[PDB]
Amino acid sequence: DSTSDLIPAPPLSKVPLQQNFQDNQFQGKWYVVGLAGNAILREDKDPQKMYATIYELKEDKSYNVTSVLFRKKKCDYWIRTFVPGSQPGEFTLGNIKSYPGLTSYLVRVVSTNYNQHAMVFFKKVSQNREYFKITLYGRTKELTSELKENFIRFSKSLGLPENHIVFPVPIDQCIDG
Ligand SMILES: C[C@@H](CC(=O)N[C@H]1CCCCN(O)C1=O)OC(=O)[C@H](CCCCN(O)C(=O)/C=C\CCCCCCCC(=O)O)NC(=O)[C@@H]1COC(c2ccccc2O)=N1
Ligand SMILES: [Fe+3]
Repeated sequence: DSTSDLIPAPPLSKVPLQQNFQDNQFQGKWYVVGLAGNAILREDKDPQKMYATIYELKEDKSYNVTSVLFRKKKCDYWIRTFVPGSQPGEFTLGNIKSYPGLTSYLVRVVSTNYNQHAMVFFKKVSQNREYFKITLYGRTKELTSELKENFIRFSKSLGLPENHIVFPVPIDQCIDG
């Protein structure tokens, strides 16, 4: 039992796709330099720590996806599989049945130069609620003012206000591996 109110997912027509997506070049570690979405909330009192997401291409060309976060003095690892979708740069979630209440999952790479930065859009339906987020990925933990403002502009263009747009604080634990 619950009640909740969410900013609606934008139509997919407002979400560009990186042209000529190169899956081999997108591999490796990305830091989450910026975070936005309808279930993302700024918390000034206990700000979000930076985490990292590693993309490894398997032999079948799906990604093994591992996220690592520092929490409760430990490194927590989350693993999922991204299965190539309708066009290059889009993915759906492998083994969706193993996740209760999850009926829909989409990933679209919005833009990337592969060696410094990226913006990725995620949309899912979980317990019948439609969630979305955008990640600003960094090859390093810091990015230019220009790339952060572009990320803000894009997030706002999808209906998100500033208090749904977070810039996680760089840390050293867990994510420098
Ligand atoms: C626990 C707690 C705090 C936490 O540490 N969350 C992290 C875990 C580490 C990966 C980053 N991330 O998105 C988190 O949620 O999170 C939660 O209880 C719930 C419910 C949890 C349900 C399952 N879930 O949301 C997952 O994300 C499951 C596995 C994550 C690995 C997949 C690859 C991640 C790539 C995307 C990325 O780079 O961020 N999820 C969330 O709060 C966040 C906020 O919005 C979303 C979300 C929204 C739309 C689409 C995808 C989403 O993950 N998840
Ligand atoms: Fe999540």
